[PDB]
Amino acid sequence: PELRPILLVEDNPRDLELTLTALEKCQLANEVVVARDGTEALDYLNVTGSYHNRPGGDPAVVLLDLKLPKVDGLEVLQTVKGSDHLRHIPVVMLTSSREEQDLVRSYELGVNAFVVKPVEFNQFFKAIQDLGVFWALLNE
Amino acid sequence: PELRPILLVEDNPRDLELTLTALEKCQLANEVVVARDGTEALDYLNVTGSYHNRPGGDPAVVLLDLKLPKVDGLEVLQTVKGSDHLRHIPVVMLTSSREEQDLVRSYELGVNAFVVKPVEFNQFFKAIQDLGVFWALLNE
Ligand SMILES: [Mg+2]
Ligand SMILES: [Mg+2]
Repeated sequence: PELRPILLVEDNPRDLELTLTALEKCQLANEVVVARDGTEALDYLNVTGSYHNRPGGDPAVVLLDLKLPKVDGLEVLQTVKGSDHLRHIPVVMLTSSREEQDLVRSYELGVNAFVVKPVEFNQFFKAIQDLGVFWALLNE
Repeated sequence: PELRPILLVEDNPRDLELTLTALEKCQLANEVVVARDGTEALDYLNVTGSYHNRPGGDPAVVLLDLKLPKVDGLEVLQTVKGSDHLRHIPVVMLTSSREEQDLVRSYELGVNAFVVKPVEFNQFFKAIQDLGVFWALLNE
């Protein structure tokens, strides 16, 4: 079967570069698609805006930075979680502090996967584990 | 592409069960094939003994318990590393103590991946990382 993309949603240019590098350097094979705000993220997930008739399919996981312009990360989260056609898509929240996580947990949106930036593979894989996502070793 | 099997080489019945359970519980998709001593391991890798004309292909990784009867783990390691047709296969050494690792490192066999038993996913994934093995998230 074909690998599905990772959706990385991130507004900070440096956080973007760091996370992309971390994912590459841990030899994750899935291609990463980048959204820079909540608008871009939801357009991707719903195959519209710039992404109309894009290579369809849901991402393997969404890495969702919490604070975004235009449409906030929490909004993206609420829309994925509250939508019938999206709620199955696994979401890892990216935050700058552990305390931002406490706030997110208070919203009771059933998020169990968090990574505190900078993203590194130990915390990333733990989030994968927290999500119950299946993973595989490749021979390539 | 088809996923390749994990080869787990383990003589202790309880260590076998624990490791199998850990691999299942971290949602690793690759099937696990079990060898119980160095003889069984090398037969598998060379597609002979019980494994003649088996579904061919090299494993994605070999998880190799260090002490085995008949043919010792170190022997299996030396044979994989010193053989032209096997040396590309990634090997994680399983040990009972960190000190067993120091001995293995003294043999200068280019092993960078170790897990101390009981196997758990954090140490397992770190070994995957130490080996430079590619990995993927599945949608299943
Ligand atoms: Mg942000
Ligand atoms: Mg043993």
